[PDB]
Amino acid sequence: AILAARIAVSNLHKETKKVFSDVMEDLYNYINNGKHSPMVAKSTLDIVLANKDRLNSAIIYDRDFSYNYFGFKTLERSYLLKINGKVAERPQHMLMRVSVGIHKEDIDAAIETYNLLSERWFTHASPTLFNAGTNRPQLSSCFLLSMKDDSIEGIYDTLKQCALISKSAGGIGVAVSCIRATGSYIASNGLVPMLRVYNNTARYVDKRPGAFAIYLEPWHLDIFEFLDLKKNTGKEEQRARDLFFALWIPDLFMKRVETNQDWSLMCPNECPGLDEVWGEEFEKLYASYEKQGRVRKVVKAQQLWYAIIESQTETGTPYMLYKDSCNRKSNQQNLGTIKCSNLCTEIVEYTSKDEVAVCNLASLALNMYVTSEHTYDFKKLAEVTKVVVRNLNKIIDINYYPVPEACLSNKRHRPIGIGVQGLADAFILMRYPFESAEAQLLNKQIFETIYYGALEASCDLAKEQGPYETYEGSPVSKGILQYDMWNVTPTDLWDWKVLKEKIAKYGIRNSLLIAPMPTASTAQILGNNESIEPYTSNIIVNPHLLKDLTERGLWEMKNQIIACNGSIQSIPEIPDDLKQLYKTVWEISQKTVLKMAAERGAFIDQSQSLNIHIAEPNYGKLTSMHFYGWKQGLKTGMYYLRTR
Ligand SMILES: C[C@H](c1cccc2c1CCC2)[C@H](NS(=O)(=O)c1ccc(Cl)cc1C(N)=O)c1n[nH]c(=O)o1
Ligand SMILES: Cc1cn([C@H]2C[C@H](O)[C@@H](COP(=O)(O)OP(=O)(O)OP(=O)(O)O)O2)c(=O)[nH]c1=O
Ligand SMILES: [Mg+2]
Repeated sequence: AILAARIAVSNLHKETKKVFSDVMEDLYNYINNGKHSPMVAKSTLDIVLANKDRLNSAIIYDRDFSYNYFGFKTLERSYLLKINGKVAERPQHMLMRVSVGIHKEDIDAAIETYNLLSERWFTHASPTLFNAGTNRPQLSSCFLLSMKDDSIEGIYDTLKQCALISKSAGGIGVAVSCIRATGSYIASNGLVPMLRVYNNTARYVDKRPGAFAIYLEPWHLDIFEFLDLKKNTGKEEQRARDLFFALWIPDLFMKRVETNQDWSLMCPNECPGLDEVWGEEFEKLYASYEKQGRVRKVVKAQQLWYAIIESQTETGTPYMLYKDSCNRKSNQQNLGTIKCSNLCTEIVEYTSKDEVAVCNLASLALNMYVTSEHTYDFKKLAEVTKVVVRNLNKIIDINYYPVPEACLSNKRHRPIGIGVQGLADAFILMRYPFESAEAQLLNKQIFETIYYGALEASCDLAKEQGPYETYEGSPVSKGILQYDMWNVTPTDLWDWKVLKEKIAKYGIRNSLLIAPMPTASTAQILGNNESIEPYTSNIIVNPHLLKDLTERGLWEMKNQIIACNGSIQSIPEIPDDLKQLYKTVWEISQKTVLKMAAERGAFIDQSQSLNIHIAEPNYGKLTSMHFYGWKQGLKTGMYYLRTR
């Protein structure tokens, strides 16, 4: 497979022009019909030709050879622009296009970005990679919204918003608690038939079928029916299988589950405003409605708990979000109550009828900052973060917004989401088992570093461009950073005092900064394990384990690993230090996974797309897992449940 990739990359170089500007000209002048349909933007081309000598000479075509086989084949499929079904763009062409698309006339910045991207220190999000240096550059990854109104008018205005966004390659998170339930007066069919409309809309507007995550609060009267919608067994009229499901969960629910108290299901039209308040304020409003008997049904909290867990055991959903933790520990709390997260559970941004929140995303490749000394290069990590911040910050200003509420929101608050990939690789390269105390300090210190670098850059930008419009009155404005909100003290690695002085002086440019996304595609391209996830299995054979065994002349063996679905724990010849290092996710404590998410979480001002891998799950296991996560203060307690 090593040789296979070289052949493939070579073949592509043979079948492509070498000069970057020639490929940019071909792409612009592209003609179908016989209509001039440019595959790149006029502005970008005008700039590329104006700086063609420096831009064409900046590019290092040997870097195309760094891509592994499957990563390279992913690129050809989706990321390299095609003329007439044939690839015109080399990967380096695409990165420079991306680089110039973001940085425009600033050639020094564009080449700085080019070099960082082609050496794979970090990557931008797929939509950026697709559309940067193009007409209608939709570079932002996903979106969040609230139902406009509890009316056919608002419901259908929101459906159109979703259709327009989904057509322009956006994933969606949708808050739907404010919509009235089944059997309810109109001066109502309720939620399930409304969601069927959204479901068919996702199918209709792709090619990848539209990706809509539906967020419901567990007090909603339709909650039990919500939980059935993803089940592969039922009547077509009672189901919606192309949608994705999330619960937006108050502390009060979990408290009453824990104490085996009653739980009241309410109609939002009768019991308004529950999604516009959080914590104590919610608990007062909710209690007060119970005491007014504005309550459509009463169940044991534990009966709803069981149905939540039944649902997850069957489908792996719903996603578990902790509303109160999300709102309490958000720099956006000055804007009002946050009603949902997004498609991937990592983004925690404010929505209103006027505002559709946007996810501007990138990921740092944590593998790259380990030295041959087996030391982590935190300084370099922070330097690259600063660049990504400047890049994402520019993306807000150049992005083509599919609805104007997305534009108003992103410009008002300027949130970004910087993530990571290769966490499990960085541990392996430092010789630290994922669960080890050593991995645990490094986990902490990586995200401390990321958050520090991010803030510094965002502060530098605020010095230059002034603070974001809603900055005054946010927790950061009063000297409160994310770790403060968790009552955590950082390690001695970075000087926060110095940073907090700069922030107090100048402000910051971005309301939020950090959000570890799934990195499902880009991780594969770059040859790293996905996001913050443990090593999923040891089989191609894993390149670090392969290398380690080869070096010890312990490389039959590919076949025994296949025999055990990727474990090397049974195999007797492999020494115990390597076994610890290459435990698969199924041999790794999820309690420790959750603890590590919480520990990082103190330096994550958004949230994390945290999957949970339980091999043989049952009711108690999932109950323990959820309550542990919730009690740790996690914003996202679970993205997908994954099982063996
Ligand atoms: C469900 C349970 C669990 C998860 C999260 C929090 C808590 C628990 C039990 C107490 C609190 C979880 N059990 S488990 O998932 O079945 C499991 C146990 C040990 C190992 Cl090595 C692997 C696995 C696995 N991935 O499949 C767990 N992680 N750590 C632990 O002690 O139990
Ligand atoms: C008209 C109609 C509304 N609905 C739902 C959508 C909304 O959740 C809710 C309200 O729809 P509306 O369009 O607001 O109906 P309305 O204006 O008559 O009601 P009110 O004066 O009480 O506001 O009812 C249906 O499910 N089926 C229907 O045929
Ligand atoms: Mg109405």
